[PDB]
Parts: sequence; structure tokens; C-alpha cells
Amino acid sequence: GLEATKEDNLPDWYSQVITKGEMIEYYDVSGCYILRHWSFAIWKAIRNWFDAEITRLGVKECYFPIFVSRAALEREKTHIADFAPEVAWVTKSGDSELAEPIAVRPTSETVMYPAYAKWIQSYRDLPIRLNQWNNVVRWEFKHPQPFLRTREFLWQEGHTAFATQKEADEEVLTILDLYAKVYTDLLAIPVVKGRKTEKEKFAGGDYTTTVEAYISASGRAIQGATSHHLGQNFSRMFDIVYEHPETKEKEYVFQNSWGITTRTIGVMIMVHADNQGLVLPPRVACIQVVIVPCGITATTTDDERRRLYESCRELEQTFVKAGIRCEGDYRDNYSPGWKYNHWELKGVPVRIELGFKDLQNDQFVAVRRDNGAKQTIKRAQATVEMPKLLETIHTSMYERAERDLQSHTKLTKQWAEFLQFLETKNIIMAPFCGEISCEDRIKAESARAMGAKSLCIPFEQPAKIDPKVDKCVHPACGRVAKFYTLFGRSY
Amino acid sequence: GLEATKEDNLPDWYSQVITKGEMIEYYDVSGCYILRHWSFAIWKAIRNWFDAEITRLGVKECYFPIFVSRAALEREKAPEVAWVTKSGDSELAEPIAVRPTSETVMYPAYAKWIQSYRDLPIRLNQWNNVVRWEFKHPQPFLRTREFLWQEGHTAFATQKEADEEVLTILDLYAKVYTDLLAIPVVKGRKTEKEKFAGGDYTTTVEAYISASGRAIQGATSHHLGQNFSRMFDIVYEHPETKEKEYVFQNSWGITTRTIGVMIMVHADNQGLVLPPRVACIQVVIVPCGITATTTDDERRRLYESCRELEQTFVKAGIRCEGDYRDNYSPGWKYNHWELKGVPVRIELGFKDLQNDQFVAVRRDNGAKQTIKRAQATVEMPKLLETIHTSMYERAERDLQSHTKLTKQWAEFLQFLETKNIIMAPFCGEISCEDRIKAESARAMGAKSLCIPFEQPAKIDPKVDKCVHPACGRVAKFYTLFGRSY
Ligand SMILES: Cc1cc(N2CC[C@@](C#N)(C3CC3)C2=O)cc(NC(=O)Cc2ccccc2)n1
Ligand SMILES: Cc1cc(N2CC[C@@](C#N)(C3CC3)C2=O)cc(NC(=O)Cc2ccccc2)n1
Ligand SMILES: O=C(C[C@H]1NCCC[C@@H]1O)Cn1cnc2cc(Br)c(Cl)cc2c1=O
Ligand SMILES: O=C(C[C@H]1NCCC[C@@H]1O)Cn1cnc2cc(Br)c(Cl)cc2c1=O
Ligand SMILES: [Br-]
Ligand SMILES: [Br-]
Ligand SMILES: [Br-]
Ligand SMILES: [Br-]
Ligand SMILES: [Cl-]
Ligand SMILES: [Cl-]
Ligand SMILES: [Cl-]
Ligand SMILES: [Zn+2]
Ligand SMILES: [Zn+2]
Repeated sequence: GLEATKEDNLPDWYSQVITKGEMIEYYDVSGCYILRHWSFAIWKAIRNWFDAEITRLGVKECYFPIFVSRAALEREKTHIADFAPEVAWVTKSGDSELAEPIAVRPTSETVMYPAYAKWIQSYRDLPIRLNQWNNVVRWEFKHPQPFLRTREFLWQEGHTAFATQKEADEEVLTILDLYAKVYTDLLAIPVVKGRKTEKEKFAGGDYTTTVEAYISASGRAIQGATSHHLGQNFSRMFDIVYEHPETKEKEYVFQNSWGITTRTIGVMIMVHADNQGLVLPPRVACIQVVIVPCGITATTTDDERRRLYESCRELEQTFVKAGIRCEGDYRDNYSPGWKYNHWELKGVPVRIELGFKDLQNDQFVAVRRDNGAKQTIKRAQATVEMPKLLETIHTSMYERAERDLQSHTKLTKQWAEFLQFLETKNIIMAPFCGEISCEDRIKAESARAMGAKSLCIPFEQPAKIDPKVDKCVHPACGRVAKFYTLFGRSY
Repeated sequence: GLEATKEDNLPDWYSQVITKGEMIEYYDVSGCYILRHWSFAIWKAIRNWFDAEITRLGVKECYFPIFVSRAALEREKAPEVAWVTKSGDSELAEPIAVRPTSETVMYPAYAKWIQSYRDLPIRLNQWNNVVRWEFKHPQPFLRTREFLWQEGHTAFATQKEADEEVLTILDLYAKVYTDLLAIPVVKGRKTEKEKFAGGDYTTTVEAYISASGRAIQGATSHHLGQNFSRMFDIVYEHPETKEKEYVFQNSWGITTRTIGVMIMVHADNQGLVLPPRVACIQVVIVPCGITATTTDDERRRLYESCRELEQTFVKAGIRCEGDYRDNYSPGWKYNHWELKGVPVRIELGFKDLQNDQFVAVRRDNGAKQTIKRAQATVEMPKLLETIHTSMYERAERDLQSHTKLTKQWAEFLQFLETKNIIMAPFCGEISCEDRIKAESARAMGAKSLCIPFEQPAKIDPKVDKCVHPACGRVAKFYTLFGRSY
């Protein structure tokens, strides 16, 4: 059983959910966590779905080295802030100090783009569309949290180069829509699509698009994935050029990069798990249905205790043959109540209870993990009804979370409401001038990590800004509002 | 085109095959290489096949961290591990190591997860990257500082379960080589000198590179017995009598070395030759007969017919692509896809179109065969099987041609200098093996490759003795020896 509640002590409840749910094992290297099989399976489902999508689009998979040279890391950088990256440095091999230290990759721009330059010998080599499924390392000295913010993490990073800007812009949005679908269609999590402000975009790119999710327990937002248009910034840095076929001049390609991580799993937990443990979205759950025989007594029999099991096994096999990931729990040394708790902790979407009674009556009881409701299904209907049920669960889980998100997304034009909404765990849609210094003042004034940050400029604007009358929300700015921006406390 | 020959200058030829075959890009950190998509697709076929296999056996996938603490590493009881000592410009309180293998990462977790008898067995696998920072000469795919692999770690209540699993995994590795890669291998047990020092015995599959004349370990599957469980206190209490029991453990691994062996065995002086079951593209269609007088409607017509055939192949599960580029001649495309090793090239011109046929050319043979279009879906798979069989059988002939059996040291050395591997009676002593290696160099001394599961004859204890003239001992078994990588 869980020993903390999502409302009273979120970090404790989260630690208990990931350990008692057998997702994570803690490690003696801080900021790094063991992914047990139960959570790695969810990553597998996410990874395979996304890879199939981008493969169908024409991206191809490759693998570049974990180590980056110091020369490549520092390439073409001239400002002093650029020269002390927080990368992990390998300085020796056994007892031999190395000639030149080499860095663990925090991301792979620096080692892929020299190769892109070599590989693009003419305009006919374009586009180049590659992706890696790999592990990167960012050794920051802040508070790490499993899944959400770790020093080593698994991800995919796609790096694309095109002859025209139009191609690249289109791809930025196609990839962002895939990431949105990861959250909504696989994980039943609503997200907000938008552009980062100038303050929050990737500094090496032209613009950054994002999907943001909302953690109602803390009232905080978290960036779920990212999709950048780099424009020509890196092509000019790394001389990724080709000769124009018509004008014959040297032209720089247009690039994107895009990435998503195991943070997905963290968001799933933070949004869906409850005070009894995990609640797995049906489409990624390793096991969707567990069958628990019950009604066995001390004097049930032995020759009947096996009959009940036989019927449970028959139903299990039917489910598996219908494409439903199902298992039976026939362990004799654990009570049915124990098994109930154990599989609720692991968040299996449907528990089946099957007792002698219901065997007698051609039926069984299906129990939804997300809301606890029980339903009697005639065995003849198992194959028809159980898929429908799993779809319903996904939909309830999504719509539940969506209503949460919308009821805590508050539109206002008034600074006082901005502050009040922020202290009551909302995120806020407000007219915004877009300026970096104004964003700084908004953050500094809203602090009581408690200052509000911009989350994204949402593609779906809640209303149309009137450039003629609408001003920025902050009382001391006074500039024309360029758009509505989403603000909140950012995880 | 390739500018070295496999039989004259093997390393230059190898480098030209992996670069012009678009497998590898060289890289400014020595001993690490970029895997382009053409080679990574091969690793992916191997990896997905092996994973489906062990998943059906009930092994489950997990992922452990790439960093190992110094204490953890030191529990194993000098090693060329890569040490992280700084983050940015802050020196770390304690240096952490890049995993060279995950025993010291995983087995503490195992000791914790095994709380009672009912938790056994534990059978976990990871697909990950490991680092071994050796200063010896590296070679792409074959010996690298960073490599991709899978490492499996299992724990059982009894030794016999574990012995069986060792053999099961070894058999899968053999199948990767023979069935996926068309490479014959010799299953065997390592000698006491060559086994993994931390286990009880090591099993292996050994392959032979005829060009080099050298043998190479293609995979490994260890029985660790109780060594590691005693080291890491991986215990349970026996349910009746409640004595403390140490679990029995195995580990097993295979790497991108597979791809290296593939090249070394099958590639030729025109480039790669991909075994059909791992080739990312199996069939490539090249449109032929386009003159400078070929009009644009006729070019559209030929391309659309090629694309129709291409998609008919893809729908029937044959991985086929068409090369519809107009800046490259048909002959250029022939050379290009030959360098890349695509098993079948289809040549489809206008005469072919009018006769409802095409020509399929085998990359391995060069042999051409005309096929009526209606029979495409039925003949093309057969051919692909034929290619696999040819490739395997060619390699197996080449391996048995280079496998020699003797009982006399003189013939043994004559064979070693003729680029052969030699089966000889052996006592199995470490000192004697050292002596055998020492008295064959003028590394080019003779090392033991494996004690083969399938012996060439019965080492009669009353008659047969060790092959070295200075060992007086009775021969325990026939051991396969040779020069190795
Ligand atoms: C698990 C995970 C995820 C992510 N990030 C980043 C943005 C992104 C998004 N969206 C990536 C583009 C895809 C994401 O998920 C980042 C991280 N570690 C870190 O920042 C390093 C760290 C370690 C300890 C404490 C503080 C910081 N750890
Ligand atoms: C690509 C690859 C493979 C393998 N090894 C090992 C044995 C094994 C087998 N069998 C593994 C158990 C599965 C194997 O494949 C090993 C390696 N690097 C190294 O030794 C590091 C190194 C670096 C430069 C020069 C010399 C040595 N690199
Ligand atoms: O990592 C990025 C940009 C993009 N890379 C491709 C996948 C998607 C991803 O958002 C931004 N970023 C983030 N963190 C970093 C940390 C360090 Br340390 C360095 Cl050197 C560089 C970076 C750095 O470039
Ligand atoms: O890595 C092994 C033993 C097995 N681990 C699991 C997968 C299969 C593999 O053969 C042997 N080995 C090989 N090379 C090593 C290099 C270093 Br450096 C260290 Cl510390 C340790 C080792 C080390 O333990
Ligand atoms: Br950034
Ligand atoms: Br990032
Ligand atoms: Br070893
Ligand atoms: Br090894
Ligand atoms: Cl696990
Ligand atoms: Cl590409
Ligand atoms: Cl590539
Ligand atoms: Zn403003
Ligand atoms: Zn001897």
C-alpha cells in the first residue's frame, strides 16, 4: 500500500508510486535511475509507435558516438559564455590520464553537423533526415526527479536538413503533431501546442515549437517535447552548403531538430496516478487485463480450486488470442485482496474478478482501475465487450485530464487576476508584448521556484488580439500586445 | 569503385568497403565510428530478431544507467574504464565510470529484488552502449572503444536451469550467425585460459576469416555459477530449513561485431554482399535503356511500371526500392548498389517492358535470370533463399577447407602457417597452452579458440596424448586452435 497521498506530499507520493509500482529502482549515482521492466515496456510502446511514424515519413535511423571532442563542442563559438558547457568530461582511462579530455554528448548537433556538411556534396543529396534513439547526459547540480528530470536520459533526437525553408517549417509542425499524438492518443494526456517566446526558445534556432502539459497536483506546467526550426544558424556555423542549381551560388541548407524523452512516463504518472498507485493508459500498459480467481476457501476443495483456475485460464487465453494483453494470477500463497492491491499498484487498467458464483452464471466482473467501477459481462460477450471497455477507459482518462487542464487555464487581461490565478495553481492566458525584459519583470514580480514563466504562445489563440487597442498585461509595460501567451509556474 | 583488393591489402580493402558502402563515417575521437543508416539497419534486423527470440523465452527488457560509481565498480574484485571526473569546470566529488559491462550495476539490484524463493528466476536483458578504452589498434565493427550490444543477466535457484539457459542462448547466437548472416560458426567451450575469469565456464561461437587467416569470437554465453551471487550477497532462504542459498547466474552478450564478421566473410572486391535476411533493401530496381532520345512520356511510363513492380514486391513482404534518379546512368547505379551489397538488382528496360518480364542479377554471383512479371512474387522469394543458401554454403566450404585435424606438432605448425585452424588433442592445462602459443611465433602464435561441442573424433584416453611434444598428458579432448583477433 501507498503511505503518502498525492495532495499532502507530492514528492513522497511520487517516490512511492514509482517504487511500489515497480517502475524505478534508485541508484548510488545521484540523478540516474534504473528503469525496471514495467516502465521500460511503456517506453518501448512510445518509442516503437513514434519510430514507425517517422519511418513512414521517410526519416532513417542511425547512431553517432556517445563521446564528443572538445574541438567539436567548442566549434565556431566566440563568446565566453559559450565555452564552459555543463557536460560530463572523461579525463582518464583506468590510471592513464588522457591526452585530450572528451565529453559525453548532451545532444548531438556538434557531431552530426560536420557529417552533414561532408555528406551534402550537391543539391541532389537533399533532404537529409536522420534520427537517433540514444542516451544523453546533462550533469546539472539541481534537484533531479525520476523520469521528469534526470542526469542521464533516453530520447530520440531527429536532425533534418532541406533545400527550402518551406519544407523545414512543414516538418516542424508534422513532428510536433506526432508528439501531441504521443501524449493524447497513447498516454491520454492533453497538451497545448505553441511557440516559445524569444526568451524561452532554443538559442541556436530561429523558433521553437512545443507541447506543454499541466500537473494539477502541483499546478505546474511541464514541456513534454520539442520541435525546433534552426533555420540557417547551424548550416552557417558548420558550412553545410551546396551550390544552387539555377543561380550557381553557394547556399546554406535549412535545418530542424526535434526530441522527446522518457519524461513522457513521468507526465503519465503525475497526471493519471492516484492514491492507490499507477493508472496505466490502456494503449501503453504492458498488461491491460489481469484475471484474479476469488472465492477460494479453506475448505473450498482442491479439486474445485483447480476447476476455478481452469475457467480463469480459458478466459485468459481467449483474451490473449483476441489481441488483449492479459495475464492470470494463479499464485496460491497470496490472497485475492493482496492481488487486488498488488495490481492496482501497478496500474493494470482492468482487473477481472471471477468467483464460483459467476462461473455458475456464464459471467465475470470487470473492475476499472481509473474509477473503480465494476461491471458484469457474460462470458459469451468477453471478446466483444473487453476492447470497448479499454477504449472507454482511455477516453475517460483523457477527458478527465482535459477538463482539469481547461478548468485551470484562466484567461485574463488584468494583472491582479494574473497574480491571484497563479497562487491558486492555474496557468494563465494573457495578452503579451513578447519582449524578453517584460517577461523577466513578470517573472520577478510574480515570485512569492514560484515566479511565473511563459509556457508557450498557443497556436489556438483564446481570442483575437486587437493590435489597435490591446496592450500587454503588465501594468508597467504599456506595449502593444502581440498575442496571448500562456504563463505558469514551470516545473 | 573499390581501389584495394581483399586478398592483397585486407585493412585498406575493409576501410574502402565500409566507407564506399556507406556503412561508417570516420570520427575525430579515435576508435569510435558513426553508424550510418545502411549499417544501422543491419544491426536493427539482428537486434529485433534476437529480442523477439528471448522475449518468447520469457526474458524481459530493462535499462540500467550508463554510469557506475567507483565503489560499485570496486566490488567486483587497472581496468581501462573511462572515468568522468568533471562536469563543466566543477570537479566531481567522486569520479564515476562509464560502464564497460553492467554486472556491478545490476547485481546489487538483483540482491535486493530477490527477497524470497518465489522471486526466482530473474531474467533481464538490456540493449545498451558500453565503453572499453583500450589503446590497441581499433577496427570499425570489430573492436571499438564504444560499441552497441545486448547483455543478458539471469539468476536461477538451481545450477541445472542455468546450464540449460547457457546452451539456449548460445544456440540463438549461432542462429544469428548462420540463419541471419549466412556465417558458419563453431560452438564450443572456452579453455581454462580463455574463459571469463569471473565465471565457472564460458561458451562461445567462433567464426573464421579466411582472408586474415584468423578466427574471431562472435558471441559469448557464460555460466557464472555462484561467484557473483557470493560476491554481491544475492541470496534467498530455502523455504524448508531456511538455510541461506546463493543463486546461480548466467550472463550472455553479442555486439555489432556481427556486422564486421559479415563484411569479412561475404564482401568481395566490388564491395558489400548483404545476406538477404538483414539487407535493408533486398531488391533494387534500376530502369535501363533510357537514351538521349528517350521521350518524357516514355520515361514516365517506364518509371510508373517500375514503381508498380516495386510496390507489388513491398506488399508481398520483399523489401524493394526503385532508383529513379535521372542524373546517374544505369551503369553508375549498378556500381552504387553493388558497393552497397543489395542482394538482387532488377534491370528493367523497354524491351523488358514489352515482353512483360525483367532481369534479376545476383549480387553474390553476378548471375542473370529472366523472370516473367506474373511470376515475380513467386520466384523472387525463392531466389532470395537461394542466395542465402549459396552464401552460407560458400562460407562453410571455405571454413572446412581451412579446418585441419592432426595429432603431431609438426603438421600442426605447418597448418598454422598455411592460414588454417587446427583441431588437435589437448590436455587443457593453462601452462601447456601458453607453451603452444609461445612456440608458434617467430600476435601470430597459436591460441585456443574453443573446445568444440561436436568433436572430430573420440580422444581415446588409452592411446591419445596432448599434441605438444613436451606435454606428456592424456588428451582430454580435441581443441580447436588458431591465430585470433
Ligand atoms: C528526463 C529529462 C528530460 C529533459 N528534457 C529537457 C527538455 C526536453 C523536452 N521537452 C527535451 C527536448 C526533449 C526534456 O524532456 C531534461 C532532463 N534533464 C535535465 O534537464 C538535466 C538535469 C538533471 C538534474 C537536475 C536538473 C536538470 N531530463
Ligand atoms: C565491437 C566490439 C566487440 C567486442 N567484443 C569483446 C568480446 C565480445 C564477443 N564475443 C563481447 C562479449 C560479446 C565482443 O564482441 C569488443 C570490442 N571492443 C574492445 O574490445 C575494446 C577495444 C578497443 C580498441 C582496441 C581493442 C579493444 N568491440
Ligand atoms: O538539445 C538541445 C536542442 C535539441 N537537440 C536535438 C534534439 C532536441 C533538442 O531540444 C538544446 N540543448 C539543451 N541542453 C544542452 C545542454 C548542454 Br551541457 C549543451 Cl553543450 C547543449 C545543450 C543544448 O543544445
Ligand atoms: O563483460 C564481460 C562478461 C559479460 N558481461 C555480460 C555480457 C557478456 C559479457 O561477456 C567480461 N568483461 C570484459 N571486458 C571488461 C573490461 C573492463 Br575495463 C571491465 Cl572493468 C570488465 C570487463 C568484463 O567484465
Ligand atoms: Br534549450
Ligand atoms: Br533539450
Ligand atoms: Br573476458
Ligand atoms: Br565481454
Ligand atoms: Cl524488473
Ligand atoms: Cl537521409
Ligand atoms: Cl546516413
Ligand atoms: Zn509587456
Ligand atoms: Zn598439453
